[PDB]
This record gives sequence, C-alpha cells and structure tokens, in this order.
Amino acid sequence: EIDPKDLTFLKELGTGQFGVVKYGKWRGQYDVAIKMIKEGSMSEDEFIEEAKVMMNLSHEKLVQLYGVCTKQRPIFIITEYMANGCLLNYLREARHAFQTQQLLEMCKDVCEAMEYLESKQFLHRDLAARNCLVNDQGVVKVSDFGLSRYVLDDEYTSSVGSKFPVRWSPPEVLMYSKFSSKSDIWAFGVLMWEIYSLGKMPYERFTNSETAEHIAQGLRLYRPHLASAAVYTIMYSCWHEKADERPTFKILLSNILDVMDEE
Ligand SMILES: CN(C)c1cc(F)c2c(=O)n(-c3cccc(-c4cc(Nc5ccc(C(=O)N6CCOCC6)cn5)c(=O)n(C)c4)c3CO)ccc2c1
Repeated sequence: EIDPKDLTFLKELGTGQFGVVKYGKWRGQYDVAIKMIKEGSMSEDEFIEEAKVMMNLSHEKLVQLYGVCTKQRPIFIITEYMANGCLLNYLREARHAFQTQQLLEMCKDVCEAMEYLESKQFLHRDLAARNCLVNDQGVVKVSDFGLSRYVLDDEYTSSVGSKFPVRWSPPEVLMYSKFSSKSDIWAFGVLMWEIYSLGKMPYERFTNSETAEHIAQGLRLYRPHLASAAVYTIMYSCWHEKADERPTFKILLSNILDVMDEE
C-alpha cells in the first residue's frame, strides 16, 4: 500500500482497459506510471487481493508493480515507467531501422519475462506486442500480466467479443476456453511474428472469424521476410496443433540464444 501523499501526477499517458494512466513521481524521486481505475471497469476486490501475489513478481523484464492505493476511489496501480511506450507502436516507426539482431533481442527480453512467469505458474493471458512496453534503454518488458482476470467488459473477456485477442489465441482457447501455459506459448509465437514483421497485424488480410477457421485447418502465419529459417522454426514451434507438443519458455529461451550465437 502506497500512501497517495507520495504521488505527484504530471502528464497523461493514455487510456486503457481500466481508464486513464498518468505519468508521475513517487517519493519526489522515482518515475512511475499510475493507473486511475475507472469506476465500473474492474473487479476491484478480487484485484486488491491478487495485488499481493503480483507484487511478489519481480523480474528485470517484467514491468514492476510498485504498489497500490486502495483506501480511496478511484484505486491507483503504481508501476515502473517505460519511457518509449508500447512495443507495437515502437515496431511501426520506420526511423528505428532495426537490425535483426535488435529484433531477436526484443524476443529474448519477452521470453525471459515469460520463462519467469512460467516458473511461478502465472499466466499472462493477453500476451501481444500491444501489451509490451519499451524503456529508455530500448529494453522490452512484459506489461499487464494477469490483469485480464479483473476486466468487467464482456467484449474483451468473451471469446466471441469484439475486443478478445483472437489472433493471439490457440484453437483450444477459441473452441473450448482451454487456457494453459501453452496458450501463452502460442501468443508468444505470434508476438515474435509481430516483432519480425515490424508490427503488422497478424493474419492481416483476414477477419477474426476467418483467422479462427484458418488455424483450425492447420494453417499458420507465413515467415516474415526479416526472419531466418531458424527464427521461423522457433515461432512456428509455438503453434503446434497439440498444446503438449509446444515448447516451454525455458526451451524457447535456449533456442533464441542458439540462434543469436549462430546468426
Ligand atoms: C488487461 N490488460 C491486458 C490491460 C490492462 C491495462 F490496464 C492496460 C493499460 O493500462 N494500458 C495502458 C494505457 C495507457 C498507458 C499505459 C502505459 C504507458 C507507459 N509509458 C508511455 C510512455 C510514453 C508514451 C507516449 O509516447 N506518449 C506520447 C503521446 O501522448 C501520451 C504518451 C506513452 N506511454 C508506461 O510506462 N506504462 C507503465 C503504462 C498502459 C500500459 O499499462 C495498455 C494496455 C492494458 C492492458
């Protein structure tokens, strides 16, 4: 529990699932982002109990939760500040003119964070470039892990909803609501595709309904031009029709390190 007297609000960063997020300072020293949770958007009491677990998740490639303010409304969620914003928008800016080694390092940043979450048996459930952030050093960190569980908007949480992450979901999620470690693995492979595609929409010529059909047929995303055969093999391994045949994040990390050494 952070004392709100130790927060200063300085500029708006944008609006997400829970409303406005601001940039500010904590204890007159530390940059933070502060979510102001919009009334009616969150299952608040359930989140407040989970915040304890989520504060114990600490890894250099996870956007750190610093604390919450819950003895007031709106609730605040105070997190690490990531100066370069969302990875999706970052990938889409041609001025960065990334080398493929930089793209692979972004995949490795995310894979490290997800290997850590997997070790804690903790699912993200909405892993995608839009839910990763980039700091002032160009390090990519995974954000908003686990928070999908507290979203009250049915257009986001229902599989048939307009906001559901269809293009990052395996067939067993879309058909059966089967969530597991292996559904985050599937999403990771789509995220690698997004990175190597410089932020294209997965299945860019299909609708959500068509994508669900295409993947139920065994067909997959094509190799982005910037991906080598070895990088494509890694992302494609995340898309096995049988969940238990998909790698763990530990194996993915080893594969990524091998490609960095080879290429
Ligand atoms: C349930 N899931 C999956 C959720 C739940 C959420 F709460 C959110 C959420 O708040 N957001 C969300 C919404 C707003 C902000 C942040 C958000 C933005 C940050 N940083 C920046 C930095 C720079 C800029 C920027 O370039 N500008 C220029 C244009 O004018 C504005 C700022 C934007 N953001 C940041 O550090 N954090 C930690 C969060 C975030 C990320 O947190 C996004 C997805 C999301 C997903």
